[PDB]
Amino acid sequence: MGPGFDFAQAIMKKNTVIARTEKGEFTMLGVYDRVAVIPTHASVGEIIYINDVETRVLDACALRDLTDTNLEITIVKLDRNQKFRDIRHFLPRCEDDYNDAVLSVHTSKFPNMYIPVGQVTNYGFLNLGGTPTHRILMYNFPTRAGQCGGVVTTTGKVIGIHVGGNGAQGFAAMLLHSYFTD
Ligand SMILES: CNc1ccccc1S(C)(=O)=O
Repeated sequence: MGPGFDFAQAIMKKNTVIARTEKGEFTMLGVYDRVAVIPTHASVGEIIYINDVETRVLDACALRDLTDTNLEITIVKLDRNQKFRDIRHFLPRCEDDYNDAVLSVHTSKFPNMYIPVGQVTNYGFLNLGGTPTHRILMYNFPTRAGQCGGVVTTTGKVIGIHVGGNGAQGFAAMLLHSYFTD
């Protein structure tokens, strides 16, 4: 409807796949080459389904900060025959707050879904499903089940992936450029 939705759509149409694990269907953001991200609670194993195609997982790393605290991001390298468009230049370098974000989801259940979530706070610490978690972004939107892995963007930046909510607020794990240096 506006330039926020324009940038979100541009990311969704080229840099997302539908990922299916034994824990459900997730929006999955492809970042560069065959490297993608997904919430760690997706529990990626040796095989994952990508757009309903059986795909070998070449590597999967559940990220933690240097305090050894959960970040709720898993970086997956996929045995896919095609590279993602490289979007690492849209990732923030530092932890920050943002104005006017969009949460975008694409699954069987929620195709072509875009939500204007408004202001995004650097929330920091969250007890997420009982697990201490750092680098959390918060937005005042009542997100539900089905949105995990959704991409959080501003104009020009990809800032996070949706990992949970409390019925009133939604929570995203930060994406930082430093996670994807090769
Ligand atoms: C994904 N949530 C959803 C889905 C269908 C209808 C309404 C909603 S909402 C975000 O407005 O509570």
